[PDB]
Amino acid sequence: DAAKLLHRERMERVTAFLSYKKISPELQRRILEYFDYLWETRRGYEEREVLKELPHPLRLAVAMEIHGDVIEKVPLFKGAGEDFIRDIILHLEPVIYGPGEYIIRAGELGSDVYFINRGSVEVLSADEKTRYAILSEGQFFGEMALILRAPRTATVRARTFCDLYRLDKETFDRILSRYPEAAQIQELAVRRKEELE
Amino acid sequence: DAAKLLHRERMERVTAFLSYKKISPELQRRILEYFDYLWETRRGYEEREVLKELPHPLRLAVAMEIHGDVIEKVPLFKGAGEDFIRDIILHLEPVIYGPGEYIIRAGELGSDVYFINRGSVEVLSADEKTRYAILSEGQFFGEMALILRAPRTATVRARTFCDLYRLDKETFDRILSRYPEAAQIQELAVRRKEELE
Amino acid sequence: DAAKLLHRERMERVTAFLSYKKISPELQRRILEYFDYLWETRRGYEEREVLKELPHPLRLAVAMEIHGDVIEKVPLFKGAGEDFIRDIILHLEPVIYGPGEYIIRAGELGSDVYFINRGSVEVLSADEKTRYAILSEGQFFGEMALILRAPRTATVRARTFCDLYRLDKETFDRILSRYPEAAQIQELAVRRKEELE
Amino acid sequence: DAAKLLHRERMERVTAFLSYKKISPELQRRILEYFDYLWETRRGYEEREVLKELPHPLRLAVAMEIHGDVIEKVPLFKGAGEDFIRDIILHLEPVIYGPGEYIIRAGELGSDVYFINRGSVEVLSADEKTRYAILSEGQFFGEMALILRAPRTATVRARTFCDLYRLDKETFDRILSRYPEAAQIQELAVRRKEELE
Ligand SMILES: Nc1ncnc2c1ncn2[C@@H]1O[C@@H]2COP(=O)(O)O[C@H]2[C@H]1O
Ligand SMILES: Nc1ncnc2c1ncn2[C@@H]1O[C@@H]2COP(=O)(O)O[C@H]2[C@H]1O
Ligand SMILES: Nc1ncnc2c1ncn2[C@@H]1O[C@@H]2COP(=O)(O)O[C@H]2[C@H]1O
Ligand SMILES: Nc1ncnc2c1ncn2[C@@H]1O[C@@H]2COP(=O)(O)O[C@H]2[C@H]1O
Repeated sequence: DAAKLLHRERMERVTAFLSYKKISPELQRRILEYFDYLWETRRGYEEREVLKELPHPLRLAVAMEIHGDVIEKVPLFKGAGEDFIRDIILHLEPVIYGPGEYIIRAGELGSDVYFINRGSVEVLSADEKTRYAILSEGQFFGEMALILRAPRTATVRARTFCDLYRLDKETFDRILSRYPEAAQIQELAVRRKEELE
Repeated sequence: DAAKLLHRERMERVTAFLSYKKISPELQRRILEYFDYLWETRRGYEEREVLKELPHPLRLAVAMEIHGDVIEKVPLFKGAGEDFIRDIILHLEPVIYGPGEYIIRAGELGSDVYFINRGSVEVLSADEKTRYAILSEGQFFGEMALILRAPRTATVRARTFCDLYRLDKETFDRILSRYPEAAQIQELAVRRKEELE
Repeated sequence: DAAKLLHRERMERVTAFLSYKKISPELQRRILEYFDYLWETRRGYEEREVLKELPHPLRLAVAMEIHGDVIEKVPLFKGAGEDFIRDIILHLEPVIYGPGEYIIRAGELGSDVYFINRGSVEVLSADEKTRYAILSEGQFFGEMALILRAPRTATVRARTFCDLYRLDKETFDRILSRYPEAAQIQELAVRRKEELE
Repeated sequence: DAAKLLHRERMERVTAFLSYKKISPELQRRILEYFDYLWETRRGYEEREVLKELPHPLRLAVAMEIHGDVIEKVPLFKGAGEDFIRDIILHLEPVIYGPGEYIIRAGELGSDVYFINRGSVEVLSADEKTRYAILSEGQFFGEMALILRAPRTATVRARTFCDLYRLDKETFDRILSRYPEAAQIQELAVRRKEELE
């Protein structure tokens, strides 16, 4: 288990540096709990570095197996066929957020869409006084900024540690075009736009 | 033979990770047979990394010797002279496909052209019910999308393990311009377009 | 303290090379004093490399703590709120200059703005006969080239070793737009433009 | 002298690979003599890697000292002042050619200009039947393609091992603009254009 050692090693570097920079213990704690969640959910492997010298059609086969969980637990990504999956599975970037961390701020102009695989997030207004929803596994958000061609309509914060998949606006728009049910999503963006005014 | 050890080492990393990600044995097997074909055809060397700090005119001399096999076994790349070779030999990127793997899908908009050095590939239709050809060493494909200014006219799958050379659309168009026999290829793209309708 | 060893190691490489290239002792001395200031002010850590695999919202939290000193000692960056900080704190690049080194030359077309955290700099004319100011901790310069849409109005040299933060023109213009007090700065650029003619 | 060992090490990798790829002994020999010239002229240091983490104004001071030889031995780069040097010294990229190697081919569209620091080169016509000149230390070539806004007017081959400095077209055009004597060069491009027809 030099992995576990390497893991605890490749964080004391950060830890030593941050101790030297005299950061607060609250922040320091957030760093540690991240690295713990990082270890327990990924076991020291780095999907990028380990799969880099793989040919594209193998990178594609691995992705459909190891990142299939997202695709099976999104209840409108069935009847979609393996062609739709094919164009999307390599453009799902896994990102990790911690509890309290902002993923989207309302007014922003991003168009990236996030698919939740683990954890739960808050959908809030600008003043953060209103909680429009709680989204979790098999759900997604950040889809409205493109369908409605509008800025981000709401703020999204993490409640827990979240395993998310980020989809770039470019891949997103290409999907809607080439794969119209792109309208059950649009029929979801609307009902959210409705319950927002 | 730390090379052979390094080789078997720089794959157990992938193997351990994929075992942990709980991939299927069929996929796992495809990974292993790739790395075996990779070892036997390349012996652990990485042409990119080993030749990187070489000056351009040496990179050019090595390429004509070690990637000459392609150029000698393509029976319309003779009478082409060493000037035509010169502008093409560094833009032939070696890629590896496995049996069953799609290289080109019909309808796609790529313009990259592939030259076969080893193995054999299938030329299929969209429904894959029709097999227009079997191409192997000294043959090439993906040339029609540019000459005809059309999308990919057919699907190309590997039958075996294939050593291919990818040529970018940019280098391809520049070649046709500056080196017209660019027409025996065009007279090949036509006869294929004919036997396709 | 292999750090201190590594540090003294990762400079003898430069030192050996420069000794071999037969550089002057004055220059050689400037190299050594830089590496000393580099060690004493940073203790061998490399903020880029150590924080690279951190998620964005953590990179953001660390930055506000460890690069907060700049933001607290700039007496017009209060009442600015944590939203203004948020969009700026990751676009402050720390750079080091040595005594005598030119940071800005008049006539140049850069728009980057520099915020001083440590040390002192000279504001000079083209002929360098005139010293318009001495700027130090909590002050900044290079702001006039954008507000006035003019080339650099003056030459800026370091008097001492300076810890500066560079802000790109792109982030700078975005700040002025979205955060108008952008006018107490403009009311500072003017009074400098006045006392310059 | 692990340097000399590292040097002989970081070439047997190339040597082993090329032996395995079954290259010709003539080519193999050209590789060895390059690496020898590389060792004797650079002693295993890599100016890029060794100076990378240096601040710009130090990279600038070192360059004027270690790459000053070029600037002092070009007899029309005096009376040029340290401002002209300043904008050029970091845009001189050192490249190495071997005897027989083409640096420029006539008809080509490059605009890069080469300054000779060591060795000698041939200026030839397309048919290579004519030798317009022999250029060596303190001389330069490739300047006519930009001044005359024409393609390369002649072929340039190395006679010996040459230490050259490459200047990009972008830096070149900027120099001519901001530093007109840009005309003693133009008065050199003309006399060459004359003695060429
Ligand atoms: N009523 C709602 N219920 C659930 N999610 C919502 C609601 N309103 C907005 N959102 C999500 O909040 C997101 C903020 O960014 P977008 O506008 O790109 O996309 C928005 C939706 O994904
Ligand atoms: N009848 C055919 N015989 C052989 N190869 C073919 C035939 N039809 C199409 N192809 C190849 O299939 C390729 C699919 O992509 P392209 O259109 O770029 O180029 C096409 C040809 O190279
Ligand atoms: N009178 C002055 N007092 C202080 N700083 C000055 C004065 N004049 C010019 N400067 C600084 O010199 C800088 C040179 O570059 P800029 O024009 O971008 O911005 C200018 C100001 O920051
Ligand atoms: N008569 C000549 N004497 C010396 N150098 C020459 C002569 N003719 C051409 N050259 C060099 O050959 C070069 C080929 O490329 P360029 O046109 O950019 O610039 C040209 C000159 O530098």
